[PDB]
Amino acid sequence: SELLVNTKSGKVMGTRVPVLSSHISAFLGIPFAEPPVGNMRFRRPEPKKPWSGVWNASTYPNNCQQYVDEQFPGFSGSEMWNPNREMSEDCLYLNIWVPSPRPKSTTVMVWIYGGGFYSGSSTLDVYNGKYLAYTEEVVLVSLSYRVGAFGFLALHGSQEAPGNVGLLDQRMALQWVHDNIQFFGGDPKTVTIFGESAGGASVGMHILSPGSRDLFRRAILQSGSPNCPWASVSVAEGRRRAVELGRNLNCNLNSDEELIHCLREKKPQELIDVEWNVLPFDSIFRFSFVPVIDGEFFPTSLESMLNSGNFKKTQILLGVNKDEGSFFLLYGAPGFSKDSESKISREDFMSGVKLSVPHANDLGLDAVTLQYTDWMDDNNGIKNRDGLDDIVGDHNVICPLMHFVNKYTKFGNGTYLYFFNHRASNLVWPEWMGVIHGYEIEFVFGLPLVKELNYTAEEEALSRRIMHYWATFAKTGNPNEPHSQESKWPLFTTKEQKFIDLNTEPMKVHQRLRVQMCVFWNQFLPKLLNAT
Amino acid sequence: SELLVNTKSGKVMGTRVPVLSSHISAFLGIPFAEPPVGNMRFRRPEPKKPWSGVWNASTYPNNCQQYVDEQFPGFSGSEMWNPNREMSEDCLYLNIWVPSPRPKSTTVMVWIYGGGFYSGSSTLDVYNGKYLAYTEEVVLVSLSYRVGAFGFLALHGSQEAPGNVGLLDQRMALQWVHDNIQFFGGDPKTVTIFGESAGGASVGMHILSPGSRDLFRRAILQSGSPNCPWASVSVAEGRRRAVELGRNLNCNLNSDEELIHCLREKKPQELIDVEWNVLPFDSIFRFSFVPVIDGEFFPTSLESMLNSGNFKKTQILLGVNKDEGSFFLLYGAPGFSKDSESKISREDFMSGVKLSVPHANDLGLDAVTLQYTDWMDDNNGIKNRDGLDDIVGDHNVICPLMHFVNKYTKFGNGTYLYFFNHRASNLVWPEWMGVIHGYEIEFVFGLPLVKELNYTAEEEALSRRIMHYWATFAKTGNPNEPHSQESKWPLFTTKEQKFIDLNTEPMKVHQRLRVQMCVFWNQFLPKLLNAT
Ligand SMILES: *[C@@H]1O[C@H](CO)[C@@H](O[C@@H]2O[C@H](CO)[C@@H](O[C@@H]3O[C@H](CO)[C@@H](O)[C@H](O[C@H]4O[C@H](CO)[C@@H](O)[C@H](O)[C@@H]4O[C@H]4O[C@H](CO)[C@@H](O)[C@H](O)[C@@H]4O)[C@@H]3O)[C@H](O)[C@H]2NC(C)=O)[C@H](O)[C@H]1NC(C)=O
Ligand SMILES: *[C@@H]1O[C@H](CO)[C@@H](O[C@@H]2O[C@H](CO)[C@@H](O[C@@H]3O[C@H](CO)[C@@H](O)[C@H](O[C@H]4O[C@H](CO)[C@@H](O)[C@H](O)[C@@H]4O[C@H]4O[C@H](CO)[C@@H](O)[C@H](O)[C@@H]4O)[C@@H]3O)[C@H](O)[C@H]2NC(C)=O)[C@H](O)[C@H]1NC(C)=O
Ligand SMILES: *[C@@H]1O[C@H](CO[C@@H]2O[C@@H](C)[C@@H](O)[C@@H](O)[C@@H]2O)[C@@H](O)[C@H](O)[C@H]1NC(C)=O
Ligand SMILES: *[C@@H]1O[C@H](CO[C@@H]2O[C@@H](C)[C@@H](O)[C@@H](O)[C@@H]2O)[C@@H](O)[C@H](O)[C@H]1NC(C)=O
Ligand SMILES: CN(C)c1ccc2nc3ccc(N(C)C)cc3[s+]c2c1
Ligand SMILES: CN(C)c1ccc2nc3ccc(N(C)C)cc3[s+]c2c1
Ligand SMILES: *[C@@H]1O[C@H](CO)[C@@H](O)[C@H](O)[C@H]1NC(C)=O
Ligand SMILES: *[C@@H]1O[C@H](CO)[C@@H](O)[C@H](O)[C@H]1NC(C)=O
Repeated sequence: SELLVNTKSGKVMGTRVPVLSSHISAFLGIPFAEPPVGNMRFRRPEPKKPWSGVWNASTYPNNCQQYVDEQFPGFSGSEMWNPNREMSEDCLYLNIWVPSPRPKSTTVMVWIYGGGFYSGSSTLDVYNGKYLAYTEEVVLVSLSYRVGAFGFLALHGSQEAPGNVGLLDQRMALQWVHDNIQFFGGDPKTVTIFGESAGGASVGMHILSPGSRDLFRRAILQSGSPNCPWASVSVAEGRRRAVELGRNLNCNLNSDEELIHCLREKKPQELIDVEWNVLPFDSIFRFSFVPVIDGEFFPTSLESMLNSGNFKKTQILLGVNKDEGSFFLLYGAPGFSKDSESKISREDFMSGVKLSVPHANDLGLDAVTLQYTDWMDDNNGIKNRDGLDDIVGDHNVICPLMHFVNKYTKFGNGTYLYFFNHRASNLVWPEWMGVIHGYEIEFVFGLPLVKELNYTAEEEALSRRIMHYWATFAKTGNPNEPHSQESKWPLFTTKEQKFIDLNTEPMKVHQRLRVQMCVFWNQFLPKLLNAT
Repeated sequence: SELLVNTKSGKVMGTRVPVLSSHISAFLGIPFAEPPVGNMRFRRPEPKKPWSGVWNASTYPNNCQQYVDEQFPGFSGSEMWNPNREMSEDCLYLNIWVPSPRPKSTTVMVWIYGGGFYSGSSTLDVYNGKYLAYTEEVVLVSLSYRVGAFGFLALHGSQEAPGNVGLLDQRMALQWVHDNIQFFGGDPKTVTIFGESAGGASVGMHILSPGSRDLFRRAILQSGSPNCPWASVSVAEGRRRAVELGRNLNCNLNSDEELIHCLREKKPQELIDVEWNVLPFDSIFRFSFVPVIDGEFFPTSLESMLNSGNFKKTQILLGVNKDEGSFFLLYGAPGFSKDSESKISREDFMSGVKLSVPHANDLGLDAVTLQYTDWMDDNNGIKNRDGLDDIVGDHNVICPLMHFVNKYTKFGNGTYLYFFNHRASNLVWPEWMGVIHGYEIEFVFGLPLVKELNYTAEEEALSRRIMHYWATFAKTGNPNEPHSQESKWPLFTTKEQKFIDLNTEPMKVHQRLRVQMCVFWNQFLPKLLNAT
């Protein structure tokens, strides 16, 4: 039977699922680790103990414990990112979508979800890998990993809560794929990791981390890169926050053993209820428990690794969206609302700048303000609104990724860069939010192919282009098909720095994605803050 | 006889001069002070001792001792600014152009020449006041004043070389006008001072200085304002340079008396030969001996006076040219030449920035560079060239004048602002130099009316518009004639900040002349350098 597969861990039984009036195999909720429960909370994951008999892999697994957004109850734009399954600490599972008939040795793609390291699920509608598996004839894997304190509490020097264990979850899932995907028709030699937001940052972190480098061939990073300021913290910072969490729960702080014991006795929701209280600044686009720069997962600082060329050298494909900042301004910045144009006053602009750049001294704030203010028309609410959007997106996503790109490309074996700037015809969010952080994903997973979802024909076409790029790149290291009459997506070179717009218009090629602003964020401002 | 005039100092005999095939009276080389010679070098000027008999005022007076530009021997563009008469320490004279027949009580305009406080002459072709006197029916006066060490050596606390004596020359000439111009048909109640470059800065300095305020009604400032960074120095800086001059001439430095005695024994040319050696920085658009902020001529710092409203409250008319920087880059900055396009490399750009902003620390240089570099195309020589031009003009002229304007306008009785951006059809300088510092003057003095000088008809018309503006403003406080079908040159208000282009195209009105760049120069950069 096509739905029965013997892996080194035991037999698994999947399910036949429909897709675009055809069918493929699906194996949902396969365990790649022991459940990290009780005295294993905060610890590194252990490999799943093999099982006899058949694992029922016909339903999605539980989602990991996490914050649940209830800002807009019942609003699809908001709810589409929340857990659709029940939450559990027992959550280290992966899902596999296999074509039918089963292939022998084909290209593998492994999805790492986003959610700012505090949230995320392998099981969301928007990450249903059947469309991609079916259309591009690839084995699509989506892994899971612990988020929040559960995955990233970091008391360095201790083995009970070392930090980064969420990233170790990810790696173990990749180990399992390396070891077992051949039984699903996957080719372990040709595995591509891809992710968005924290998943994109995670992808870049597996490129950097020596322990992870050998378990994949290529990488795709979507609106995330390992050097993003929200994506990691020093071990001293991990320590401060870990203790501050403990302090918020009236824990005994006299030692690491006593603090961890206290944090382990708690019900998960008691940790989630105060998670956000530990941030050291009044900020946006910052999350409480993120990867620590521990000297283990990362031999040295991210920046020195990028300079030295200390990272996996292969092909990468990556890019960003037109309006990466808007989501975070809506939630955290005064002046912004879901149901208004959100024209921003003088006062709310200054507030939003402080919030966007929490380490910036008075002078740093003047510098940002000077960069993003139209002085001809400096009290226009639309320009103020759009300026903050750009500030947040440039600082947190675009300019960090552009630094990564310029650094990686000096040593890598091929880079392809995109700017996704199509606003979906069916987008539930207001127009001022633009091309939103996260909303390229639905195109990458083929949702525009499903006709009851209400996308345009031009949008179906765009999704097909994108899926084919992604797949063809996973397979060959180049998103272009050798013959196509369609114009070539050019390589990104240090010298010419070419990228493409991804939208419904015929492909236009550009150069130097946001150089001026990114010179400010990457070179000038840091140096400004260092001199003060 | 129309050419004989009794003044409180004695009778003077002028000359009938031709002008646009008509004639008017001219009184050239009238003394307003004692010759500041011998033991009076560096001292405040004394009033001219009255004389019996007739003063022959039929020829131009000597020019004051000064540096002579010989960068381009015989080049009219260069030579037009050098002394056309013999140089002498005996140089405190003024010239008067009177209409014919003599008026009874008409509007007076008093020209204060530029030259960076190190040079200048009342007697240059380009400042021939006959065209203006004749066309607008005004009494036109041009004064003179000591430049260089001779006029601005500043050993504060001593009375032999107090500093600012050049400005006292200017004031005494204005005293003389106040006292005696009625005899020439001038109205002392309606005297307008106007000047360019250091003359414009001088005009603004007489607005600020209590001792000068009562001697004029209105003011025009052309490409100069009192707060320009090149226009003044602290008393400690005046002292350092004075001593450094002395040191360059092997003078005894044991005291002020001994140093001054040494400097007084020298032939003037020995002081001029080393004048430039005393600048404390490798710089451009900086001059050795300029007005000191002495607490006497200026009761307090320029900035606090502007804030408090401590200045004469009246009408002002002022503005700047499109390309104020080019002249100085040609002379001082590597890469720039008279006979090339002067496309500027990476290296020469960085050099020019250092030269343009001599007090700027490393970070200050990055900040300027970030502001003026097109990062899309950052190795284009034309953009590099044009960027430096803008840097120099914005920093030294436009942005200082815009600060003055915004500050003055809060307390003043009417401001009118212009941007002169017409390049003369007959300009001898190369095209890359643009609309050059100083080249609006010929329009203000009516040279486009003289047909053998080779200006266009459109240029004659522009000169007539400008002369009429200048005169009509001198007369009424408003450059607009009440009835004219021609569009009104609007008032500059704090709120709307309107100005006009001055060129051959039909008048267009604009707002906020270079806000963005001037926010950088006036607010951000200073604050940056203060925090470091
Ligand atoms: C593709 O396009 C189509 C057509 O353009 C989209 O159709 C939209 O879908 C909505 C429903 O999703 C539909 O409008 C509904 O009509 C029903 C009957 O006429 C209404 O009963 C219903 O209202 C309920 O939901 C609202 C909350 O969202 C409430 O405001 C309202 O009070 C109703 O809520 C009730 O719910 C509880 C529990 O069931 C009940 O006990 C109470 O009575 C309570 O009041 C909807 O208005 C329209 O046809 C379309 N509307 C819009 C705005 O587009 C289709 O959805 C698209 N496909 C996709 C996938 O998006
Ligand atoms: C208005 O427009 C008109 C017409 O368009 C302008 O006319 C220009 O004027 C110049 C002269 O100014 C004239 O060209 C001259 O022609 C003479 C005879 O043909 C030449 O002898 C003369 O050359 C001398 O000057 C040059 C230096 O500038 C030298 O390169 C050259 O070697 C000559 O120099 C000599 O000088 C010494 C001393 O006298 C002598 O002993 C030596 O022999 C020595 O060699 C000129 O070329 C042209 O008609 C026009 N040229 C240009 C470039 O425009 C008119 O000038 C305009 N009016 C105004 C006010 O600008
Ligand atoms: C495999 O499981 C299918 C659905 O499983 C459902 O969820 C799991 C967690 C259990 O609670 C189960 O009882 C639920 O039905 C079944 O429909 C299917 O019959 C199962 N097949 C086999 C061979 O075990
Ligand atoms: C007035 O002066 C005219 C020109 O003066 C000339 O320059 C002065 C400095 C003397 O050097 C003089 O000798 C020169 O001629 C004379 O042409 C004119 O005749 C003089 N007129 C009177 C009435 O004195
Ligand atoms: C409860 N608190 C303090 C916070 C603070 C910041 C936040 N930022 C977000 C950013 C994006 C997002 N998406 C669903 C895209 C959801 C959230 S939820 C959220 C909740
Ligand atoms: C001899 N040295 C050291 C210098 C230094 C700087 C200078 N700057 C100028 C600027 C403008 C100008 N004009 C005639 C407009 C002439 C000069 S001359 C000059 C001479
Ligand atoms: C990638 O590597 C191969 C050989 O290792 C080389 O020949 C090829 O040109 C490289 N391509 C790029 C874009 O670096
Ligand atoms: C100038 O002052 C007069 C009275 O002193 C006043 O009425 C007039 O409106 C003022 N104009 C401006 C532009 O300030």
